[PDB]
Amino acid sequence: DPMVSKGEELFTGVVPILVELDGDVNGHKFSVSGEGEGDATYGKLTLKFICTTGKLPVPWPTLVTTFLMCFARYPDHMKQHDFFKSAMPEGYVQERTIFFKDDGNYKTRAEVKFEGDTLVNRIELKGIDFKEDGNILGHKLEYNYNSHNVYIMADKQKNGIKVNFKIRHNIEDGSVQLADHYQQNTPIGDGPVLLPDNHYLSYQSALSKDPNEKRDHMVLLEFVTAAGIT
Repeated sequence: DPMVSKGEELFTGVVPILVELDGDVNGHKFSVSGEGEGDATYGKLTLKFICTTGKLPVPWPTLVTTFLMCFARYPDHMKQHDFFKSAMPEGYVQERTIFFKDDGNYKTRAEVKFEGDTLVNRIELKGIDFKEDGNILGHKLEYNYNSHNVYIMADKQKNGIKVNFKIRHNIEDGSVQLADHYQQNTPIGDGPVLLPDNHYLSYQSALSKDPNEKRDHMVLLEFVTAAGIT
């Protein structure tokens, strides 16, 4: 299928990635840069993020979902359902509202596209209605991350997809902070795209620190695999 080819020929080996985020949460301004690489053959992402404006005013875990679904591993039998690659290289817009239970919300707009050989994710994030001293602005979330299925459905009237899912962030006292994700993606270009059957992406995420890094930062290792169409 020459449409599948086109995505194949783009994601076949290791692809360098760049991520840029401008954020404002309750007027706490910050910028983040990230660099790394993805290998969609294995559903594998390796990234390192740096707060270039000093201290990050929110917990690193709360930004993981914001900081590359085109790197998912789609099994051979599911290749007709891979919206994200099909949009490349012109790319897609990924927009979310993230509702933190009993706290504020993030609203994010990203453009994910190639710039030459490099796969770029440029994001603007606005946070509003956060509690000063809540779990987010009060830095009460553990530096870890749970595995999670993400359910994708076609958004046929918009030539894109809708994605809906819950993330539970471990709080230091042993409880959990719900972050309810609402997501829409739409191609940037005017060309055709693969609109998928309902399926899900399986995520695992591991957060660590670079021992030689003095700046505020996050090392993220992610594996992502499409499933749910046998």
